[PDB]
Parts: sequence; C-alpha cells; structure tokens
Amino acid sequence: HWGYGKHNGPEHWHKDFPIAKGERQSPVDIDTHTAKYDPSLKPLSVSYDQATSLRILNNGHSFQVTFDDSQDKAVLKGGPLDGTYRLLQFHFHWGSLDGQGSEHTVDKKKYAAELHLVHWNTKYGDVGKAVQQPDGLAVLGIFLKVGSAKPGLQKVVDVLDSIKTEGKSADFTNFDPRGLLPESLDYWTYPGSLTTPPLAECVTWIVLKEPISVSSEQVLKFRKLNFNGEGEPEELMVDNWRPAQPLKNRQIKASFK
Ligand SMILES: NCCCN(CCc1ccccc1)CC(=O)N(CCc1ccc(S(N)(=O)=O)cc1)Cc1ccc(F)cc1
Ligand SMILES: [Zn+2]
Repeated sequence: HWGYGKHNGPEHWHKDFPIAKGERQSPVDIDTHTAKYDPSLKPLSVSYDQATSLRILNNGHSFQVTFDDSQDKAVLKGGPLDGTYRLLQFHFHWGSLDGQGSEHTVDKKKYAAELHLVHWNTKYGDVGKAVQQPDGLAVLGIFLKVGSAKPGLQKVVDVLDSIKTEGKSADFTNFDPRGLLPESLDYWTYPGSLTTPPLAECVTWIVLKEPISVSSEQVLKFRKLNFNGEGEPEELMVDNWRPAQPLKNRQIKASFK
C-alpha cells in the first residue's frame, strides 16, 4: 500500500508503521558545522574484492542489486562498527529533477540521488533477526551529483530497460561495487533507521562526504523505471526518497577534521 504519492507517501507511513515518528528515524539533515570530529572513530574498512552479485530487481520502490551473503565475501568493518557486516544489496533513491532525490541532506542541500549499500551484522545470523536489533544493519550512503559519467555505473544503467516494472528481475553477475565508491572514505555517522517500511530502528548510518558524479544520461535512465507492475497505468519511478526527519536526541559524528 505504501509508496511515494500524495495519498500513500512518507507523510502517511506512520499509520501503518508508527515507529515513523520514533526517536532515531532516518534520513536526517547533516549540519556540517554541528557534526563533531570524533578522533576515536576508526577508518572504515570496505572489503568488496570477493563480492558475488546475483540479480538486479525492480521491487516497486527502487531497483536493487543483490549479493550472495551466505559467506563473509563483501564486508564492512571498522569506523563506528563493532564486528562484521555482510553486503546484502545496494539500491538508489533519486529525483524527478537534478535538484532533489537524496534522502540525507548536507546543510539542507539535496543531491540528485543517493546510493545505499546495505549490510547486516553477522553476529545475528540472518537479516531478519538483524533488523530487530539496534545495531543490526550498517548502511553506507553515497551521494550522487550530476556531471561527468561514472563508468562503474554504466553496466547497471544499461540493463534497467529489462526491469522497467515492479516484479521484474534479471541475472546480474560479476558486478563490482567498488566501481561506485568515491576516492575518500571520510564520513559522517549517526544511529538511525530504515528509510522505507518497516522503518526499523536498526541502522548505523555511515554517509560519505564525497559524492560520486554521474551523467545526466545515466540518471535519466533511472527516471524511466516504473513504480507500477506491467499492465497498470504508467507511474514513473521518480522521487522515491523520504525527507529528512527530526534529529531528536542524537549527535552526528564526523570521521574527519
Ligand atoms: N513492501 C516492501 C517490500 C520488501 N521490503 C520490506 C518488506 C516489509 C515491509 C513492511 C513491513 C515488513 C516487511 C524490503 C525488504 O524486505 N528488506 C530491505 C529492508 C531495507 C533495507 C535498507 C533500507 S535503506 N533505504 O537503506 O534504509 C530500507 C529497507 C530486507 C528485509 C528482510 C527481513 C525483514 F524482516 C525486513 C526487511
Ligand atoms: Zn535506501
């Protein structure tokens, strides 16, 4: 039932998911002047060399690339995290126009899109159990700005025509997510939530300061996707982002001065 339209969008989600008005919801505005450098934070460890991508999928609210998480292949460690987090999937949020689309904002600035690499804490054994824990998931968030093309994204863009509508999937093997990462791993971190239902308060957010650049042609292909299933009125998959939520009793820490 939930979505991103006038009658089922983020302002309605609290009726089915009352945690939507909770104490650690995401996304948030990152006020760069109030985030405090935390010298105790460790460098992030992004170890993706052995990643095994499986499928690319239109799930009716985004498109996602799924990975084999049956083994410690692609893992996130370090930074604010205790333990090992396995990469499950990545997906994006994006806008109808280049001036909106990100979920997090930086000094109220919205980027054209935001990439989420979703990882779960292996001490909980499976992702369903991890979503029930305050430290169950770690999501690495990367902003997209429109400029030069990102070569490492093109293999994604070129297959989207084959998953236009909800439910459609395709083989998507041998995709290397390292090609989506910016140079710097400087980041902000705070405790938050899933940004789509069930909005569970289970996520350590790690948001990279450095955006990646993508071309207008690449993001325009995102905007050709469909929220609807095949044979239903065509509703473009655009503006599939939740707006910034109240920070409440939280501090955003920076890994960098
Ligand atoms: N209608 C949505 C169809 C499927 N959707 C949830 C289904 C649902 C809906 C309402 C109530 C219960 C369940 C996605 C899903 O299933 N995920 C991904 C969850 C997720 C990951 C990252 C972010 S993000 N944007 O990076 O913060 C947000 C959300 C795995 C999972 C596995 C086990 C769980 F118990 C829950 C989620
Ligand atoms: Zn997301």
